[PDB]
Amino acid sequence: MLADKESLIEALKLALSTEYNVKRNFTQSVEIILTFKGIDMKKGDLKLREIVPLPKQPSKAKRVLVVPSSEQLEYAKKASPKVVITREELQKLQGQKRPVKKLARQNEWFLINQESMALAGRILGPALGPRGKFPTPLPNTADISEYINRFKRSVLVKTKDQPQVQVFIGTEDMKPEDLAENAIAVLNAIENKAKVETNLRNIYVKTTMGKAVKVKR
RNA sequence: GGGAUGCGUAGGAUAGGUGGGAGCCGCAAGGCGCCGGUGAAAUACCACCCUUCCC
Ligand SMILES: [Mg+2]
Ligand SMILES: [Mg+2]
Ligand SMILES: [Mg+2]
Repeated sequence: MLADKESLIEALKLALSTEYNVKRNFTQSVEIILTFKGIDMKKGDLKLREIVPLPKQPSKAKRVLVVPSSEQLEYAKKASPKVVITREELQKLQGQKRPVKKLARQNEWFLINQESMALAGRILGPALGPRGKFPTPLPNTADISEYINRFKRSVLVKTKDQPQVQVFIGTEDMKPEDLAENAIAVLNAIENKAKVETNLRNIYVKTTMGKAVKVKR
């Protein structure tokens, strides 16, 4: 454990209080920020890249891009993803730097049918890689609706070259208990992949534009 | 810790990074951002992690 429901709820409730969080012209998001000490990057001490489905659904859906198959096309549309790219539309993207880079930047997940895995990696890959993103395969079944929905509420817990973990934990209109639970999920995904309880320095939580609040331990 | 600092090319520009982000400051006017665009990467705003210097 890196934290506990109670200390997290304590911090989160404080991060959402008008004291630490002024009101804005949009529903802000809540973030979890974990920093680490004495961690050796080149040794895989804190190498992360975990897909984490949030237990308590936020009022803001994560942007998902989906490249289905004729069969899945309609089911994909149902899940109402950020954008649906048919296999034909994908081919036409080859060579188009701008549209591809846009797609890579304004989308969090890229779900590709196994038949377009190669196509997607060549056309979207070079744009996803540097952005810390990547494509993930869709199941071969026809109704993908649920899979997409799952990613519409999944966050990426990854590290690149800094001893820290920054993740979207939900929106500010949620109950501290719920945010605390998603925080747990993110936390559990870190522990699961690496024992860094001793390297942990601090854990902050905050709204998109509110003051950071350290979690007590 | 507080104040500074970071100059290939392209990008109205000295882009150290990353997460949040569709808004931010302002009575307003207006500025800034998104958008559009360039790029390997995007920039307001909120934060966290760095380089170098000062205290
Ligand atoms: Mg440069
Ligand atoms: Mg970003
Ligand atoms: Mg910056």
